[PDB]
Amino acid sequence: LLSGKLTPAQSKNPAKNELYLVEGDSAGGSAKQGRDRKFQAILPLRGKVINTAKAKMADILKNEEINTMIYTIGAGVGADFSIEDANYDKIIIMTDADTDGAHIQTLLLTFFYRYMRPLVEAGHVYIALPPLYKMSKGKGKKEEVAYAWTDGELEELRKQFGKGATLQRYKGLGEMNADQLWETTMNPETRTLIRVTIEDLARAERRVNVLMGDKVEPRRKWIEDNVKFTLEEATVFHMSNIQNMSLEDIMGERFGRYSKYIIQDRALPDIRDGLKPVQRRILYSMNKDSNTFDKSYRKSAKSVGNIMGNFHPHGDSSIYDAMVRMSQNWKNREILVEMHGNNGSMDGDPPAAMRYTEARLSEIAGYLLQDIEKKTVPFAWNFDDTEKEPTVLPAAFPNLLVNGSTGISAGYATDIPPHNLAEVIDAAVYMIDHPTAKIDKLMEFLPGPDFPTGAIIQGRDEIKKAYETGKGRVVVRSKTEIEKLKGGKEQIVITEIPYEINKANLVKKIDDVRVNNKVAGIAEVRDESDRDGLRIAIELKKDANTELVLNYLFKYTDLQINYNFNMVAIDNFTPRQVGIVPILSSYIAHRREVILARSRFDKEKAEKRLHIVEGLIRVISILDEVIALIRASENKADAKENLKVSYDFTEEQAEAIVTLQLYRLTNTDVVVLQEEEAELREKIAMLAAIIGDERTMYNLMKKELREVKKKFATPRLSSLEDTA
Amino acid sequence: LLSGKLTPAQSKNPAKNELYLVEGDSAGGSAKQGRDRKFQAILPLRGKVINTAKAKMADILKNEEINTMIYTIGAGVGADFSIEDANYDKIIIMTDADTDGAHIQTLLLTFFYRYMRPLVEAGHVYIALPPLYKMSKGKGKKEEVAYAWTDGELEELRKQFGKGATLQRYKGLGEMNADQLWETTMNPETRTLIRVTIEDLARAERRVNVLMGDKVEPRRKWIEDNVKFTLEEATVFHMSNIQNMSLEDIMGERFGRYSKYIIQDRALPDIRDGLKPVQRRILYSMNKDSNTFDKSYRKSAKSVGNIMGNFHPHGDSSIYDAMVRMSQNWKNREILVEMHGNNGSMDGDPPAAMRYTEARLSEIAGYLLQDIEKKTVPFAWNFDDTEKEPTVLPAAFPNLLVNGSTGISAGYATDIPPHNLAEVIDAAVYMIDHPTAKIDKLMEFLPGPDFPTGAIIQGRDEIKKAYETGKGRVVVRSKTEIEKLKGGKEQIVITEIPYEINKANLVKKIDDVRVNNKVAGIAEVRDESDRDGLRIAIELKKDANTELVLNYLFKYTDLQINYNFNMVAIDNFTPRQVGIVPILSSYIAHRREVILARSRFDKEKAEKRLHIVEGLIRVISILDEVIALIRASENKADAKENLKVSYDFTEEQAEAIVTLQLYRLTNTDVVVLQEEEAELREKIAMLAAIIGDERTMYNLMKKELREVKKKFATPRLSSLEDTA
DNA sequence: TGTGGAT
DNA sequence: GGTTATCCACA
DNA sequence: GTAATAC
DNA sequence: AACCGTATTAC
Ligand SMILES: Nc1nc(-n2cc(C(=O)O)c(=O)c3cc(F)c(N4CC(O)C4)c(Cl)c32)c(F)cc1F
Ligand SMILES: Nc1nc(-n2cc(C(=O)O)c(=O)c3cc(F)c(N4CC(O)C4)c(Cl)c32)c(F)cc1F
Ligand SMILES: [Cl-]
Ligand SMILES: [Cl-]
Ligand SMILES: [Mg+2]
Ligand SMILES: [Mg+2]
Ligand SMILES: [Mg+2]
Ligand SMILES: [Mg+2]
Ligand SMILES: [Mg+2]
Ligand SMILES: [Mg+2]
Repeated sequence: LLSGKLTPAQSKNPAKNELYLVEGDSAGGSAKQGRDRKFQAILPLRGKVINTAKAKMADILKNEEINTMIYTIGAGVGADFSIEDANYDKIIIMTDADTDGAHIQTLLLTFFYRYMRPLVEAGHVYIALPPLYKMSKGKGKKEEVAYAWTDGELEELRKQFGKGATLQRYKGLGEMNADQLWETTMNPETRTLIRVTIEDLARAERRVNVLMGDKVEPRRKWIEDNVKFTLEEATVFHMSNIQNMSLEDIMGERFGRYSKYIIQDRALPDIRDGLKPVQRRILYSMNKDSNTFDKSYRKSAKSVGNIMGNFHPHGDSSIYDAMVRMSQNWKNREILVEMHGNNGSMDGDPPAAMRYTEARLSEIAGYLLQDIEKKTVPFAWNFDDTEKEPTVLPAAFPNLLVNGSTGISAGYATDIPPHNLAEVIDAAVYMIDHPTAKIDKLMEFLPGPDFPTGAIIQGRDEIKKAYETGKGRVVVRSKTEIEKLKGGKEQIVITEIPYEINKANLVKKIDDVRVNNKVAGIAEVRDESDRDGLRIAIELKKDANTELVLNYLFKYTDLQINYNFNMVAIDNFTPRQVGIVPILSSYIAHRREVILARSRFDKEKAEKRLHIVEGLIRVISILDEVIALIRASENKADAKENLKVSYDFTEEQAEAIVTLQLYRLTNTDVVVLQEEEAELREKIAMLAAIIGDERTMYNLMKKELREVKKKFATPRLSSLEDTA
Repeated sequence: LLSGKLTPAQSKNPAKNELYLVEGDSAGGSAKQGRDRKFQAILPLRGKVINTAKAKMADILKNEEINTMIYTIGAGVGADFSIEDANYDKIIIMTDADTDGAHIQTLLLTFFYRYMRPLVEAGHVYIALPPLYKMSKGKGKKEEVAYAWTDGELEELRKQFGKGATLQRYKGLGEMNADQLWETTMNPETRTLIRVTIEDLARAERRVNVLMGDKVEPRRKWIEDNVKFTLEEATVFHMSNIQNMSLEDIMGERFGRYSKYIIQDRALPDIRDGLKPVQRRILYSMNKDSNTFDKSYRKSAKSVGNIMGNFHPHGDSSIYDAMVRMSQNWKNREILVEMHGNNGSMDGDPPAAMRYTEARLSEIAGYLLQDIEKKTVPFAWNFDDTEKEPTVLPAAFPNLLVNGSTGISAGYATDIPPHNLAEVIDAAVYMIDHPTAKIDKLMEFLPGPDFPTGAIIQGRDEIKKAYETGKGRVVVRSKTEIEKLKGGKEQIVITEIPYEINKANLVKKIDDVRVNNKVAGIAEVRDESDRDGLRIAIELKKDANTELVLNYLFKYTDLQINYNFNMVAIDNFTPRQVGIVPILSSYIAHRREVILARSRFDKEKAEKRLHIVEGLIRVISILDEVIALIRASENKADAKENLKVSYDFTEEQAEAIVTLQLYRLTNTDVVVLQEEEAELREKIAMLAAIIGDERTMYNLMKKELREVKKKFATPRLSSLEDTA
């Protein structure tokens, strides 16, 4: 039931037959359609293959996908592996030419290396190579489709005696027709493979264990030593026919590519705006489409489709789940998306699918995007070079700390808990005035996290350690109170639970305590929560020891947990473990760049208008000459030329004069224009002084942070305690 | 496994407890969140409930949803039904306030009427009424939100505290938050219910059997007698508290609403453009978004999400599957969508989901939309009154016959097979010249269907009957050929199969014939089809009788089938069974309206431009005076007034003069404007003649249809034979 | 075991 | 529309 | 026992 | 991403 289904070849022939291991059932379908059914079999992989270096050998051998591979190859598994029983001469791995494709290659290669080594050794395991590019279009009798695998092969194809043709940049196998798949990647005559060889059993064994073994620290080290976070990779001169590569180099190049991508571009937040790329794209796309807080909700499926088609070439379930999370006020301290409909619950009940719900950006989310239209932040080409997207948002509140981040990458993970907006701003403002400020002083403004689920955080020293180093362990404990009853009876009443805990599962875990009588005293467990309030009632038997029961429950259920800070974020393209000081100084440095770039943008605009207004006032004095000149001129371009040469107007002034509508000649009021010149000069002065003076800039930064605080501040929800 | 999961009430209490039967798991989730958990239980319904009047009893008691309803109510079924054992005092049906909601009510009420009648009889079965409208005035005072169920309650709310207020039109329970659901529809204090009463067991029994029984003809008749296809329905008038209604009237109102909707707005094509609403929306939306044949493909999920958000308030799987079908050249003779990726196959393998594929309109589909921008076709408000959509497309080729339609409605179905485009145009052009043309003569141009799957159609007389009446039965038979082998030995080779037949299932069925040895002689069945062509090989045993085998197979497999024509389409809002004559004359009448409206649009545009050009020629002769005049004027309106009074320009001319940009005075070439005057006058004359003379209009209609034919004609694929 | 973006 | 897998780091 | 738009 | 239900008409 759980594995890809094998489409076998029509005829047995272990001399020639090929098993295609295909990334995904949909591309598996295309391969089924495009293949030569006589000798090529198709086994689709349902996403990420089990890591056979990490998992246990019972567990590996109860994995459906692995079993159906061992069945099909018909040769046992290593120890019992008879290459002379093998049903194929080639096992051909065919994935997307993308980073998750690279990962899948890695995982499969570790299975073959670890349990079918003769197969690898004999050079029977191959890879793929789909094209990255398709060029050209000239109708039916076509003369205008070729394919390319490198930028250099692409440059070659651009030279075609034609003009501009069409270029497709392939994102995956799922954009290719079965004809195209066969021609480019499955036909022995025309495909390009990589034969995987072992050049050195010792260097291979090392490289596979470091990349794919249980131990993080060597993999982290390998990544620090090998991955170039601030440089692109050069990428191979694509050789045709077959081309050998060592298991060593394939594993290193593939896992390097994947690692770098999921570190920088998936699971870890940017230190400045606090966003993962998917979250930033959600916000930018919704904002670009005017799906803001002040306008009506818009069908989720529409938002998600625009996000996917314009910015984020990944599954809609990934996009939609991230958008839903941004709407849930038990996950985010300051929700960034407002969602009508079933956006889930603290019981973890499934949110309605995107066909049902509708959404827009929250008001505070607009503050993440404030001044994105004023060239405040670096943009980059989207995935297919049709549109630009921000690499970071202006971020007028410090979202990294306010909403936190929880992610799992390669060689790194991150847990940054949420914080109270007012308190974070208070620390930031202090640090604007005192750049060398120390943790003890900062903690007067920012004493600890502020979970949206409230509860009690215990461990002042551990907060401090986390704020210093990025790592610490604190206790988070449910808010409880005792309530008397009839019968000489008490009940424990829970009104706030720990962050990230599922209420329904907690209730079940507590009820199992009672059922198994692990501790004595429990009469009944009732969830009495409703739409207005969380309320769990643990009703105790007559003369139960309520302290014994409550302490048992703190210890052995998630009624209390440990929260481990592991504060990692992307800073200068590279993952970095950070305390509060780097977090806040990065934010400040970011706001500095934003305010300066905004001020330049606005000043340029005001100067252009000023120069135009000066030109219009001058035009009055020479109106008859200007009209005559324009009438004499051959066209618009010529008229402007004559204005500059004859009368010393700038380009911008000349463009403005020649595009005036005739009816504007009714107005000869220079006084209103002079008033505007003066207003513009005042503004330019203020903007120039912000650019020319660090302290003027910093004082504007504080004024704006204080405004955000005043508008969005809410009371702290979690209480802080020192020890137990 | 297959049923909605019950969320029970906390405390048993048959006096007060309520079972909510909720349309869909997602709204079931919202109901779970919004309820009062003490007495309200939630049983979600997974879509359409089994029709307990139609289906067997084997099937009814094998149905998971029905069984879990019987279980939960706790009162046996039918014969053994004890109302004093019932676990709820109220069974409350809560659906979307939409047509499929109405259908679900209908199906449930038939179950309770037939197998829990005492429950209905005692007035314990109710229907929750969700609001249609929410009215709001944004952030502020308090947020300010009231609800409405009728247009009259809506009109009231417009006054109330409304003016600069936003109105949400609810499309489903899926757009409501759990607190909104409780306030409006689940709280006993504030909800409005309908108690379902039996006023008359005899009238009820009849009304349930006609609407829900397996006999179509009475239902068809009931629909003809009761449903008003060309009138709106009256508003309910919504009373407070509970309000009783007879099972008779409920069933009639609800099933009438459903019937009309799926007849007019779902399963049946419009006779003019040949489209179902979902298909027309796919085309209009993709065309509006510039997703045409000449431009880059676009991610399917983007198209689909725009279609859903702007036009088609239904599931993405419905939309995407319809788009995919429009792309499959074994379903459509002239594909309307071009789709890259896995768009399925003749084996029925699942198309890739919308996250993988990308799409655009085909070139010929552009001809369905030609001149949509020239006020050629009636538009109507979309589902939420934000955007207009066409009720029918201009349709520059007769798509109803060319691409056909297969559909299943209420009381009616449709099968219209595909046809060859050139042939259909030939018939249409003949009929333009010979309005009273008869079937025998039309069939010289249009001899029969042309399936995109080819094969052999047999039964000339039955084609003629179908072309006369809309109904007939023809044989469709696979194209076959014999091939010799070494061993002397023969094989039957199939290269074309019947329309709508799955190849893989046919192959399997033939192989079962071999295995069961129903006819002597079959050695092996092999599908040897590949990307370049269909080829199924039936290898016979030495000295098998080819003809005996082939005859067995035609008779007892789908290697040959009957195609039953049942040509139903919507004509003047009403379903109608139609032969070729009404189909073609409707088309012609449609193109007449289009060409006339286009000609009026273009003529009006030319006349406006002509008047402007006349004024611009006059301006040039008095340009100095005009510029001086404008300079003497106080403002735009004064300048125009001075132009009218001093020089007799019209309003339109004056507005055009005074909004000229100064650079436009570089071009005062009166001869070029005179040339333009002449060209415009010639065009107006041509356009006027089309409007003033039917034959001029019909000649243009034929010229255009012949151009389409010349561009898009392809040879016949199906062969026709006279005897079956 | 479970967190959250991915296949 | 629920259900069912995997990866990755870190308790 | 399957077709195609719906839940 | 496969797999699994139902309505509706008509063979
Ligand atoms: N849970 C619910 N599902 C459906 N529903 C919708 C489907 C779709 O939109 O494409 C679909 O393909 C589908 C397949 C099914 F097999 C199916 N049934 C299997 C049984 O468990 C349910 C159901 Cl019901 C299905 C619904 F429309 C509403 C629902 F709440
Ligand atoms: N067939 C394939 N599916 C996945 N895949 C994608 C999911 C998603 O996009 O949200 C998902 O939620 C999901 C759940 C699963 F339980 C699941 N497995 C159950 C086993 O049968 C497979 C798989 Cl694998 C899943 C894939 F990414 C690629 C696929 F080909
Ligand atoms: Cl101006
Ligand atoms: Cl003009
Ligand atoms: Mg991919
Ligand atoms: Mg998923
Ligand atoms: Mg604990
Ligand atoms: Mg609905
Ligand atoms: Mg479906
Ligand atoms: Mg037959």
